[PDB]
Amino acid sequence: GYVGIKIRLTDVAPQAQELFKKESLDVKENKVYLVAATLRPETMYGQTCCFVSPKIDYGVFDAGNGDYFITTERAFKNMSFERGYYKPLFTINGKTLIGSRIDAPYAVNKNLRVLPMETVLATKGTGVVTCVPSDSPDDFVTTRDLANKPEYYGIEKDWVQTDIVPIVHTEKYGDKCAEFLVNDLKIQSPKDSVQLANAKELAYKEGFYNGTMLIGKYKGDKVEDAAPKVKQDLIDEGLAFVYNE
Repeated sequence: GYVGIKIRLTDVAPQAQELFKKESLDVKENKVYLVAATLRPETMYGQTCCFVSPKIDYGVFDAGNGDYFITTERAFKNMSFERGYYKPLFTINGKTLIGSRIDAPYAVNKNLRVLPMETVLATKGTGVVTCVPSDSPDDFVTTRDLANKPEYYGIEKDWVQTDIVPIVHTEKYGDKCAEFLVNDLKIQSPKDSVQLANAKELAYKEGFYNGTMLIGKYKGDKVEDAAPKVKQDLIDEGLAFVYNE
């Protein structure tokens, strides 16, 4: 299914502090992670934030050994099966997390934050979405929408990094395939679901089968060869795990 990426919450947004303190959860001693599903572990170098949804109430679940996972009930269920209902420690709306600072595995970009995405599926994945605007058309379009409507989304405009670091070279779409595809397909909105599904498949196929890594341990290797190795490295290093639905 997916790789679940453990994105560490390092500094919680002010609006969330009372909550975390009320529940005796300290993000500096305890390891509290947002668990974001991805199909493309090799793109984790290019994370520029992570996305949660204000439309979702997340559970905070005790995963064991000092680790806590922030995700939907449904996804936590699926992780544990690998009870029928798992009670969280507490629940938290995505809006409450916005602006929190995070450490995302392998990301070269610094000072990452939790940002909103209005199209994140609750019924698919974990409710938390990795953000790699160089290579994910959805991510590129949401990033552009955030920068254009910061008041709507409840963010600082300068939280959106619009200066993208290339991580995969393709001959067909350049070094930032998502930018190329979104401009060339004239995709206007995060809500353009069918168009974005098409762009995503194009990006994934060209990137995976014809891409070359520009960064990390496997720099210069084909994505096709690198990606399972990046996956295994993340898993061995405790930064990720496999998530099936």
